[PDB]
Amino acid sequence: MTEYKLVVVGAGDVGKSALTIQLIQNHFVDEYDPTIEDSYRKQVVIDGETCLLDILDTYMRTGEGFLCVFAINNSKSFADINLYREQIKRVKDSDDVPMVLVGNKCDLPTRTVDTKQAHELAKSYGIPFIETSAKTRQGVEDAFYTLVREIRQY
Ligand SMILES: Nc1nc2c(ncn2[C@@H]2O[C@H](COP(=O)(O)OP(=O)(O)NP(=O)(O)O)[C@@H](O)[C@H]2O)c(=O)[nH]1
Ligand SMILES: [Mg+2]
Repeated sequence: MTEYKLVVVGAGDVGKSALTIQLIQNHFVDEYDPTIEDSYRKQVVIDGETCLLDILDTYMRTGEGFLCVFAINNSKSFADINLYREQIKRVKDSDDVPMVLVGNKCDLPTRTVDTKQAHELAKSYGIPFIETSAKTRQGVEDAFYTLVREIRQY
């Protein structure tokens, strides 16, 4: 089965680890839980085609698709997205790389990132935007499956 090398990036504490651990282990994780592990591999079926997700929970040169994650309660994490995107562009030597913008922690009752700004940022990039919660599992499978679809269409 084809392997898809997925890389999860974004500012500190945005939920990169917790997004991946929710997908794999069906558990919302916090600081009292281990988030040391490098990579996670998981057999899935996406669009009736089996595949293996090889997920690196942050070298990036080999990655085939990237989740750029910010937290909707951390404006600086959203401002920093452009920095991660430019980093990925540099190491992949490409203006366009399979990539999904993830606004995580969408369970929280409050927020500091205007959602309309997130849609427009992603539109300027030409990439999907997905709102996720590692806590409730909202958007989690969609974020990763959407990235795989982006890679297949590259
Ligand atoms: N409410 C809420 N809290 C979340 C969500 N995702 C992560 N958190 C919380 O945010 C904190 C950071 O989570 P973590 O997964 O370690 O983020 P990280 O980006 O991997 N951090 P690091 O860059 O240091 O590895 C933890 O307390 C975690 O429980 C979410 O979707 N909703
Ligand atoms: Mg982490």
